[PDB]
Amino acid sequence: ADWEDNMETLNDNLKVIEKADNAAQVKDALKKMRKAALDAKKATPPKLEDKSPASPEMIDFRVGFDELAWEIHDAAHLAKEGKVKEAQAAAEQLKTTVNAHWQKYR
Amino acid sequence: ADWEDNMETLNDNLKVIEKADNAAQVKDALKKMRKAALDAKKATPPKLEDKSPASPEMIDFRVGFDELAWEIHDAAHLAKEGKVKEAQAAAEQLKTTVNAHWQKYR
Amino acid sequence: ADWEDNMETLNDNLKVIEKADNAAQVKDALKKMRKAALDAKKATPPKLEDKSPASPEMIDFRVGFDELAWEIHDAAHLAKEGKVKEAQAAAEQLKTTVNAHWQKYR
Ligand SMILES: [Mg+2]
Ligand SMILES: [Mg+2]
Ligand SMILES: [Zn+2]
Repeated sequence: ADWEDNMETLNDNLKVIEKADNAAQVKDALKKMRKAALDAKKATPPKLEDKSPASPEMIDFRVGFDELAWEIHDAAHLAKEGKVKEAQAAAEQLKTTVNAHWQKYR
Repeated sequence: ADWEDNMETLNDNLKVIEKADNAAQVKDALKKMRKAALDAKKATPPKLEDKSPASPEMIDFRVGFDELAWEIHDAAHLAKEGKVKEAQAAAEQLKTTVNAHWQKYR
Repeated sequence: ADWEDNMETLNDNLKVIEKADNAAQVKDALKKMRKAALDAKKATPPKLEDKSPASPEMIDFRVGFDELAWEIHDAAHLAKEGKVKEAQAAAEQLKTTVNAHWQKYR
């Protein structure tokens, strides 16, 4: 796919996570987030449409999505342990990371 | 690296997992699977031999092995929670992901 | 950022981990190690400053830091389970891996 839809999936599942009631919902939403982040690793953002796929910029873009995958992982750990509130709290910081990323590469 | 046999290693450790009797065997096979997935990140498959290490096709190859490493992780998490049979089910789905990769890239 | 400073962050947190007494200390230092390894994915090491960002050499350099992040992951899992000493042992081997990497690329 392409970058815009991966950002859309990320924010859709962040909203699911805020709205959720139990650990299972958070876990599934985080799985969709990790899938979307790994997918965005394959896309080229609008702002870097003019830069090479091997340019330093594209490397930092992909590594940023590896960092997002690892943060998602930690939140998924909280959700798998059953700590719904702590997972929701972690997801708020994930939202900070996602909105900043969308801001930069919009 | 050496793409050809990392696929062999993943298939053989899936054979190990299906045949396995205890939690320990599946975890060890999953750790060997993660090693093989990450290692395969370094190689070039046949289908991409005339392509750049940085070609978009090559980028998608490497990201696909990140996805495989993350799937393996979920399977290992299950085996670590004490859910040996749930882990073997996850491994069955890994079997579909891996042989899917053998086609297209061989 | 910068490669050698990432190496120094890894070495300092290895020391913190060996001297620590509780799971929280080990977890905090390993999370810092994971941050620094993922960051190092973004740098270019001295030995490869003559190579393309898309070179096979640079690809292997980045994949090695994916491997280091996964090993850090396993140690953090040990620390979360309450196995403080096993996490420290795992960290000693992380030190072996790090000093090998520091030698190869330097
Ligand atoms: Mg920095
Ligand atoms: Mg971890
Ligand atoms: Zn984990």
